[PDB]
Amino acid sequence: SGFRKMAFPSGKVEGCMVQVTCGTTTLNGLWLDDVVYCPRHVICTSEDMLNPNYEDLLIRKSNHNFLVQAGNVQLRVIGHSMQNCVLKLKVDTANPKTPKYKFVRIQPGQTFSVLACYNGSPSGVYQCAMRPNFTIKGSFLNGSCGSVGFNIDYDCVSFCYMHHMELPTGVHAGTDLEGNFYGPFVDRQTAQAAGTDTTITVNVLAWLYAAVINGDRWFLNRFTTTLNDFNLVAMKYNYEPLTQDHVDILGPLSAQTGIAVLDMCASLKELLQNGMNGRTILGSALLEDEFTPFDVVRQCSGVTF
Amino acid sequence: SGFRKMAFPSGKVEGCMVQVTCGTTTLNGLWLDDVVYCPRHVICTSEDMLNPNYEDLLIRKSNHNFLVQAGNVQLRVIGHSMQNCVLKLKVDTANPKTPKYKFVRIQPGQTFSVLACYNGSPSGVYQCAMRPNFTIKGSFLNGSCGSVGFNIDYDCVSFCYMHHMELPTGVHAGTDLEGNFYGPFVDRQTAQAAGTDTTITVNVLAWLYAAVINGDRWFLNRFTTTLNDFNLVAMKYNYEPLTQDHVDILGPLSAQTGIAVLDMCASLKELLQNGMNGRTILGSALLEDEFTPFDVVRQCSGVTF
Ligand SMILES: O=C(N[C@@H](C(=O)Nc1cncc2ccccc12)c1cccc(Cl)c1)[C@@H]1CC[C@H](C(=O)N2CCCC2)O1
Ligand SMILES: [Cl-]
Repeated sequence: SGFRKMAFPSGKVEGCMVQVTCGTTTLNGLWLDDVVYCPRHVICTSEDMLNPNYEDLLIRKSNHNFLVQAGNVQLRVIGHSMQNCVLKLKVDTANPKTPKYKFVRIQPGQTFSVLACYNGSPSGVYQCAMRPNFTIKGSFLNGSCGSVGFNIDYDCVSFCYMHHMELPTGVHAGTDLEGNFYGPFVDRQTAQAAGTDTTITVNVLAWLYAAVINGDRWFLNRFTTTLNDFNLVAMKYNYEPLTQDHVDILGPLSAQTGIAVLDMCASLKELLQNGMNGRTILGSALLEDEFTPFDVVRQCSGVTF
Repeated sequence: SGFRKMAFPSGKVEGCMVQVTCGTTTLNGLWLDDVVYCPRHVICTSEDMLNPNYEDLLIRKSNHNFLVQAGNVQLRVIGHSMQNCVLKLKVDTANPKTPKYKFVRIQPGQTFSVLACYNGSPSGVYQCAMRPNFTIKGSFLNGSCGSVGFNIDYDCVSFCYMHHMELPTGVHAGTDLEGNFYGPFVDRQTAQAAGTDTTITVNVLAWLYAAVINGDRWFLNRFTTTLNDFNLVAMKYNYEPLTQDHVDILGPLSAQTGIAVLDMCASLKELLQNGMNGRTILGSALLEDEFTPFDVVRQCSGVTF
């Protein structure tokens, strides 16, 4: 019993964090095999930030300009290349702590663990979700650039995010491990803003099924809804449309609890209309959207209370 | 910017988790140097858990009855002893991954990271607080017994909790690493209940200072209060008394934000008497009490490990 926002154990990722210094800029790198991956903006000047020409800045750099530190050991850079917004530094030593890994690009609504680092030193781990507007609501300060997002399903680490910047609203933007940004963002200090954010409907439904599994049913009602009527209502509360894919994905939780997806959609419609009335669901007074259907099945029991 | 429930990096603790099997019972052990620590109830079956005389049950066991597995390697048990509610299994191999560590007993209100494990395999890390009623609101399933709670100070791991059981309300009970329970609990199947819980006042105040630091000031007012008048109000809402020690501990956050501790108490008083009025603080519609004043300073400063 119980339901917590749970992050993956960070040990396999801690053994990969290094510090990357270029001139006066220091940030974090991810050392996998003989390559260190970091944001390419590590080569920028405090002037260059508005309209940097990264190809022009990189051609002027030599291997010995990049200082890479793994703990108290200096790694030797023997090559460098740029792939989209990520810099790849070839080093002379393969990381002996390299876990089994994959690089995965995630879709909005997906969750992951963030190992927040400063100066190549891990300081904390938290769980978060890729928002529908492609931003993440993280907890990052100056020097956190290069910190990574990951999932550890079985013994393989799937790297899905690398932190690049903070937007004026306090939210964060970054890339996958191939250097492609999530969202319409660029690694430039030009006026950029996060689009209007919405609630991840499929995740709120999964969380309502987690509450039922943990023995709470106060919010259920005798009603059902069509998918179209549910979406007409959901849109008015800034909720993402629920697709037939989402309904299919909620199938296992629906079979376990005995509550049809469209009957759970009717409870959600009623919750959005009535509020909570001084009550909580899984210790929360708001509808939680940062637990996917997969997270609920992984964390919750296979037997409903 | 951002404020997340953040756990310590779990790597130093993951290298200590082992699986302990005794008869038909499997649970988690903590391997430090040549000793494996685990709940003593591992020596109890479904009949032995009703009225357990642990010395009588232990005297009947031999070293080869305890199966200890570290990854895919079987450790050899060469001795066994009991200290309070924890079993200490002497093994033939010192753990080469043993970090610098201390065993510490924490007080209610203090926070720690939990590395939840099943079959000696870490599955998740979350942050939580020792409630004033000595329970923890964790997330645990069958097989989680022996999972540990910890904090990190520089490079030293301070082990403060070992999971033993779940109470009928879904909350959890356990011991320090010397086998002394937190709270009036015993390790056996019998009628046990968590006492009435209270809110950790010093932690709510720290979280209000974290909200101010992150740009959330709607709840501030021009008013102040005496500690005596605040404690009368707090007692009416099931809030723990605020002592002069708590006021002294909030000193740094008070100096940084420019809001006196008793000035912040007048805000908390108005929030208790009038509510949030449809508004949120740090993305929450409830007053959050699982961040200590130290956690706030650490997360809003970037301390690394
Ligand atoms: O804000 C800065 N850097 C980036 C950034 O956004 N970093 C941060 C990330 N997360 C949380 C943060 C919280 C508070 C302050 C910063 C945070 C940034 C800005 C613009 C574009 C990009 Cl791609 C990256 C400052 C100012 C320029 C300096 C910097 O990155 N330099 C590169 C080389 C010459 C100096 O550091
Ligand atoms: Cl995905």
